[PDB]
Amino acid sequence: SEYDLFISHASEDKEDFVRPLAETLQQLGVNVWYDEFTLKVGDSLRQKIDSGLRNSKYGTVVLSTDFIKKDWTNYELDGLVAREMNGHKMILPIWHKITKNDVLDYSPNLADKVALNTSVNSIEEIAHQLADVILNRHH
Amino acid sequence: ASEYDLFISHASEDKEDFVRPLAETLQQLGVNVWYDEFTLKVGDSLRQKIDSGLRNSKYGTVVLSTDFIKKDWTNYELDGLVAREMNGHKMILPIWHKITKNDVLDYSPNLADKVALNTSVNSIEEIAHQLADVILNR
Repeated sequence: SEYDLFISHASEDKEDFVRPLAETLQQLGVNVWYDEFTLKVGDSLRQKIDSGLRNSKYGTVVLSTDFIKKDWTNYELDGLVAREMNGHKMILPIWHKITKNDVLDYSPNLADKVALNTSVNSIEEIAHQLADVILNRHH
Repeated sequence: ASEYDLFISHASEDKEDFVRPLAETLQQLGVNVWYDEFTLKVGDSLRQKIDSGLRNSKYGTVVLSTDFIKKDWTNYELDGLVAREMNGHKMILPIWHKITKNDVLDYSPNLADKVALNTSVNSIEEIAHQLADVILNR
């Protein structure tokens, strides 16, 4: 209903990364659900994102190589990661297990976006960042 | 003190995806590079592979992916292997490929604040220029 955040991801990053992150976010009083937003190989990413944005104040995608390869049909994936509906907005994409070269091939525009990187940032740091935004902290 | 300029240790999953194009680029920049025999399969000995590569290669490097660290279950002290020195050869510039900060923190915490390359922030050509600068004293 009044969910704070949803996490779009690929099936491969669900238990490896998304679940601990969702639990860590729950520890900071952040309502987050992800089970229904796993991206299957034949699923439509746009449909999933708009559905989640209807019921969630904020959104984010876990960008891994699997993610961009799964939905082969997506040309303009760069626009999706900042999609906004009602007073809900998609924020802070998470570059998870992806290469700069891969991003350059599929969506070059994605390179110049505000994002988080799990190679340089831990789950706790990433959760604190998302919690800073969602909880209107230092503002 | 060897014939080959560089060898690349990697996991089986990054061989054709990453190590192959990177080695191809390195050869385009005049660096004798071989990686084909240094794939780390499950149950393999990382130390044995690294020492073997250092026998015939001036320099070495490891492609750190989550897969790579998962391979060697017997590897407790992985921090030392990525700077191992044998004869007059040294292991240089680890390449963080498809890894998490948490994953690295779990297996070898000392590596987290060590000089490395990141395939998420740097392209293959970008990474090869750094590698070739060091190996060829440019």
